[PDB]
Amino acid sequence: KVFGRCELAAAMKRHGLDNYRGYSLGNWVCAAKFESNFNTQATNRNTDGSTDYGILQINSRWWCNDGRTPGSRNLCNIPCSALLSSDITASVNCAKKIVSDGNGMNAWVAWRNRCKGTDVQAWIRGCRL
Repeated sequence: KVFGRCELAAAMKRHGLDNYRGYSLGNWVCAAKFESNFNTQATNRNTDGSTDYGILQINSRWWCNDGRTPGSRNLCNIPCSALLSSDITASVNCAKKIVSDGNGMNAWVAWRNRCKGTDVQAWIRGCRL
């Protein structure tokens, strides 16, 4: 599923991602925009043979099981395919763990490079939330 911007905002907020670990909703929406273009089915292979999945491009190196990342972990205890669903619950729950790992949203390189230090509230402006 490809979310609309405000649609994704509302879903993230309902799942309690807004202000989670101090990161306002626009941070999460902006991360999703640049990681996936709001597309839950997004997948991308990394150099190391791991793959990133879903609206927040969660990496199989550490966080989910895809059956083909030898030596990886599965810290969210989920198949990576759960992260591609139209329902973002699994992605949100796993993102909460990732953002709590110590480096905050710097875990998402696209957040650091495209969202951090910008007017991230722009990503939720206009939305009725």
